[PDB]
Amino acid sequence: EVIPGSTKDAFGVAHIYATFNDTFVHVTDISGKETIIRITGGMRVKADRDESSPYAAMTAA
RNA sequence: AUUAAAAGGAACAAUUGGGGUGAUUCAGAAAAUAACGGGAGAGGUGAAAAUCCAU
Repeated sequence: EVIPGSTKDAFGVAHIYATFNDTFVHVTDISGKETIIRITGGMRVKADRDESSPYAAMTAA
C-alpha cells in the first residue's frame, strides 16, 4: 500500500548547489533539519570530469 | 612718522572634511566546535593525481 512514513500532498524545499566541479540536488522539509533524498551529480557518472555536465544534473534531479 | 597689497599672519560667523586619535558599536562570508538528518562519495583539473570520508 502506502510507503511507510509517507503522507499526502506536502511541501519540500530543494537545495540545488551546483559548482563548476559538481552539482548537488538536496531536498529537505520546511524546517530544513530533515533531508528526504540527496543525490549529487557524481553518483550518476563514471569519470570525474562529467560530474558538472548538465546531463548528470537532470539524471540526479 | 604714509596706506592697509586679488603679499602674509591673527580674530570672529557659518560650514566642509572615507584628515587624525581614543572609546563604543553593527554585519555576515570563510573556517572551527556542539547536536540532529542522510548514507557514498567529496576535492581538484584540460584530463587527472596527491588529499579528505563508513571513527
